[PDB]
Amino acid sequence: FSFICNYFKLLKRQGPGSPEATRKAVSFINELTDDAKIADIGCGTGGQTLFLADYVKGQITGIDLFPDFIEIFNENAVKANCADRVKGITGSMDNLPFQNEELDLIWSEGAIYNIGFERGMNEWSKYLKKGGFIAVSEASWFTSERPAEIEDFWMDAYPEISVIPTCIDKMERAGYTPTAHFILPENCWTEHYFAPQDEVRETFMKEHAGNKTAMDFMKGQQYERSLYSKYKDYYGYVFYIGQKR
Ligand SMILES: C[S@@+](CC[C@H](N)C(=O)[O-])C[C@H]1O[C@@H](n2cnc3c(N)ncnc32)[C@H](O)[C@@H]1O
Repeated sequence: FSFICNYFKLLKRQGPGSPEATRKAVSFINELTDDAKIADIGCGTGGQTLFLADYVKGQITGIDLFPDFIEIFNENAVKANCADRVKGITGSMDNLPFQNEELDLIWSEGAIYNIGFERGMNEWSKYLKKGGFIAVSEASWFTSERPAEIEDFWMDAYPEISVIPTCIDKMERAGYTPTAHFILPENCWTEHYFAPQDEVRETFMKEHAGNKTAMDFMKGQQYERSLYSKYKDYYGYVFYIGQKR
């Protein structure tokens, strides 16, 4: 996970999503005030953080591991006239710089997988006020059994990938009222995640054409689309919205 970041820092989104998905997740939380405190964990370049910026009031704080991403985050915050309430800082997902019950809303798209769904649900709770909301998108199964090929890919990539019923079950455990959940539209993958990867494929494939590692990675990125186009009926990203009791 080194040069890879120099690939993703180009893209406007490092994970599947769309302005519609973020906006729909927002429709399930309570209205916020300019004095609210928001946190987008695993924000990345901040592609979805800015969408969220137009959908809710409050001070948003994006947190990512890689400083190169955070660097672009603020770059965009300033180019959007909202550097005042939209600020990105480098940090970790398993050790957040938040006081207990300081946050009104915890956001996270295609990043919870880094520390485990259940673990994140419980560990992040601490930082949320009573009645506060948490909204995260996560890859999940849509059926009870799927094809071998696709099953392998995930069980190896992310072992905690479970069916939707199981995730919601983990939400109650962590003390969350399972407000809602919805599968992410197919365009979130193809239009907003894959299609943009073609805009920067050639410029890239040139700089690393002779590198074995870089090639196996590129083939990996192309293998994901192949898998999605072939098993878009068995898995995908699911948005989970809950309210801390
Ligand atoms: C799939 S990307 C999604 C980025 C952004 N949420 C989006 O949807 O466009 C995963 C993000 O999690 C970040 N990340 C990985 N490990 C992390 C950690 N330990 N703490 C915080 N962020 C982390 C990665 O750097 C990356 O920005």
